[PDB]
Amino acid sequence: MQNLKADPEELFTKLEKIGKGSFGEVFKGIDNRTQKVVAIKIIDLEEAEDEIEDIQQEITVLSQCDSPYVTKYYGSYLKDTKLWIIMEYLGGGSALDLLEPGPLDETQIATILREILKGLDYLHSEKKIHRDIKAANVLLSEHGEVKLADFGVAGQLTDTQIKRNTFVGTPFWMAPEVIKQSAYDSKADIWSLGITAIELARGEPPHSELHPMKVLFLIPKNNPPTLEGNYSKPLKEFVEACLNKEPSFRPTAKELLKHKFILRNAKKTSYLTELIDRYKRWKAEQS
Ligand SMILES: CCN(CC)CCNC(=O)c1c(C)[nH]c(/C=C2\C(=O)Nc3ccc(F)cc32)c1C
Ligand SMILES: [Cl-]
Ligand SMILES: [Cl-]
Repeated sequence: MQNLKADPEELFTKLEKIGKGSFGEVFKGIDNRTQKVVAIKIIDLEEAEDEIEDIQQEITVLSQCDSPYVTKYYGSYLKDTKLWIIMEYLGGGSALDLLEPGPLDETQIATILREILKGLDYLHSEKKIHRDIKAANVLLSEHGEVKLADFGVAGQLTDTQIKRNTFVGTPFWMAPEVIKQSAYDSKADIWSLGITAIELARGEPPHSELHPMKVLFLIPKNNPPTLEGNYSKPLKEFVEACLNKEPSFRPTAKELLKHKFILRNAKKTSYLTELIDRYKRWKAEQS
């Protein structure tokens, strides 16, 4: 909090609400010095209560990241009972949004996975673990650039704490060692990435129609999910590689960036604008 700032409205204009809202609400905004659009997450501190140390964690993590693959951080500003967390505006919405009109093709899947993997590689090299990897936290610019967002439950490894054990994340995407609250590390993100790959290919993660508390016992109990259906062998093998019950048998993000599925199928991020346009057309017609 030592770089906390004040009087945000002298540097930024707050515009309309655009969504939720991990810990608050997100507003569109303007940087009055550049006229670039920004996203402003606003947190009511007097009702914050329980989530206060998660809010603190998010700011800390964001302030420590400097990557094209992680939502850029402008700063946090105190205004009365409100905290403004000002971040990169990403006008293409989330990968989850972009799934709504229908299936992706494997070029789009590989392209999105590649950029997620670059983000994971960065975070894991900084001894950070995202711990909530899913399509909803993968955000895109209007021209298709891809970044990881929402660091409210991110973990930080240090020389004296080489593993985490906190029960956090979203049950469908959680690694088994996380559910068991075993000592875990960045390999937990690699499991979540595997589930996210299935989500991008099928539209939804495994068990998506069950109550989340059910999957809390299903995920450790069952064999790992596999990608079923008519998908290329490398995509299926990519998923299988990620979804190993034994975390040390999962590849690193660096290694997955050299996986045949990624190399054969990933193309320019700018082609993802086709997906953004598909969503805009679809949303405009939606009754
Ligand atoms: C047409 C509207 N759709 C539903 C009705 C899409 C709704 N969603 C939208 O409009 C939307 C857009 C275009 N950006 C954001 C949020 C963020 C953004 O830009 N950078 C961030 C960095 C961090 C973070 F935590 C959130 C954001 C939303 C909710
Ligand atoms: Cl944008
Ligand atoms: Cl098993």
